[PDB]
Amino acid sequence: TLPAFGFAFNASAPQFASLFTPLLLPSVSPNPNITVPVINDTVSVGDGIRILRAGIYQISYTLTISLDNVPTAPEAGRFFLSLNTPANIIPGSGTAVRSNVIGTGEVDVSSGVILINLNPGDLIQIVPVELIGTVDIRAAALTVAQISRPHHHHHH
Amino acid sequence: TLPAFGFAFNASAPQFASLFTPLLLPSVSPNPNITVPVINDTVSVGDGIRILRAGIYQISYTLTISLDNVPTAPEAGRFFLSLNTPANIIPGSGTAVRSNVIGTGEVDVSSGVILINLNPGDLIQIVPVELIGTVDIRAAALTVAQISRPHH
Amino acid sequence: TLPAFGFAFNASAPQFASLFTPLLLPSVSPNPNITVPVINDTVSVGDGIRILRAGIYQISYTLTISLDNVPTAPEAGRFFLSLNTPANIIPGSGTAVRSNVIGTGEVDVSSGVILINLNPGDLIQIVPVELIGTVDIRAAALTVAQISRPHH
Ligand SMILES: [Au+]
Ligand SMILES: [Au+]
Ligand SMILES: [Au+]
Ligand SMILES: [Au+]
Ligand SMILES: [Au+]
Ligand SMILES: [Au+]
Ligand SMILES: [Au+]
Ligand SMILES: [Au+]
Ligand SMILES: [Au+]
Ligand SMILES: [Au+]
Ligand SMILES: [Au+]
Ligand SMILES: [Au+]
Ligand SMILES: [Au+]
Ligand SMILES: [Ca+2]
Ligand SMILES: [Mg+2]
Ligand SMILES: [Mg+2]
Repeated sequence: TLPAFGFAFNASAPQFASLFTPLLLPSVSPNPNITVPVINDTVSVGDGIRILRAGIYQISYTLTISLDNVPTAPEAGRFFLSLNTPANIIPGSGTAVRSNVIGTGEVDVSSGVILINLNPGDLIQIVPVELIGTVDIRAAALTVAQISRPHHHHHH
Repeated sequence: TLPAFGFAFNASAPQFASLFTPLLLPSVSPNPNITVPVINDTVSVGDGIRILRAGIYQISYTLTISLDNVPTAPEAGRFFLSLNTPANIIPGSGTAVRSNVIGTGEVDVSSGVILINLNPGDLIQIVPVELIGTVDIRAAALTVAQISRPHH
Repeated sequence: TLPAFGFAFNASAPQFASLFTPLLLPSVSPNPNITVPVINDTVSVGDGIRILRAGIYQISYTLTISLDNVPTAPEAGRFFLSLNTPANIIPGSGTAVRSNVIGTGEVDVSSGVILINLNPGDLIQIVPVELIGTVDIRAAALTVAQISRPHH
């Protein structure tokens, strides 16, 4: 039997960040040649990944932000991964972008890899928790993969 | 059997970086609702993770640093994962913050994922290897997960 | 019997970035104490990892760039993972360094972790897609690890 996993991403539909509003992740099919859903025993709900199987899971994400200091400066954001509800942020999952010294252009940020116990129905999402100016998100991607079955629970 | 793994983090207790001093990682329970230790056949020793089972592992870490160019400027830090001793740095595990490159404010960094053979008693730690100014670490997290039993 | 994996890296030989030129990754043994190739059912070809076994994989990379030397005023570099051909860039695999100051030392970037269905003969490489000024790459590492046998 296969590990549970999913990969949901945006590489085509820019979005403006909004405080505690999960980022839109409309695609699950990253292979440009053999284009198939990279999903097993998870569900992509358009703005995140829902867990169906209890277990220990690695979760992580990336964003691309277009920085131009327009219409206002500076343009800055802080993002986390959330469990179930947007304010329910997960430690270790911070990313941050600021236009103050980098200047202009697309900037890419990547979270670390968090290991966390998840249960059926758990919803993982990327949420902005602080914003200054208009944050133009040109790409985002959420990665969920099952490291192991529960290590203290028979079914959990 | 169950893959060996550990997640050791600090989200509660800011620390100043000191050269070749492992970062403090007091917590192992990241889920804010069902709070349980994310530890199987590893030990969280308080400033890193000790390997109890030989195998291939994926190792990675994160840091949050507060840059403000006070009391000295610029503020800069370079960090790497260490094996057993702080001088024994692991390739591909490097992170950096430089206030003259990225500007002041809170910055998050993340290492790549390192695939490495590890043996019982191996201690994985996050160490600063270069510090300019007083480097204020607001958060840190270390990730260790077995991907395979020893291939050879 | 064991998951397919490869770790190919450069900790030793600096290279200049060129547009759509895969980075050189000459080493497969990261453990400084017990130096063994971290390779199982993949091939390190010198500038990437070739897949031999169909499956779902996690792929990611890291680079270190030196802003020392490089007198050029603005320096910027954007990189992706490519599938088979350098122009065939994989979504979610972006990295970027953009500095308006030099002499600031080394800075590290890390991609996210992409989950992707790969087939035998597939070649994963790190490619520069945008370069402003001269980009001195002082280190690079590519991580390939199988997550699952094919699911459909
Ligand atoms: Au499983
Ligand atoms: Au987009
Ligand atoms: Au939906
Ligand atoms: Au559990
Ligand atoms: Au437990
Ligand atoms: Au195992
Ligand atoms: Au930077
Ligand atoms: Au902290
Ligand atoms: Au081995
Ligand atoms: Au190098
Ligand atoms: Au200048
Ligand atoms: Au500096
Ligand atoms: Au497939
Ligand atoms: Ca990363
Ligand atoms: Mg703008
Ligand atoms: Mg300060």
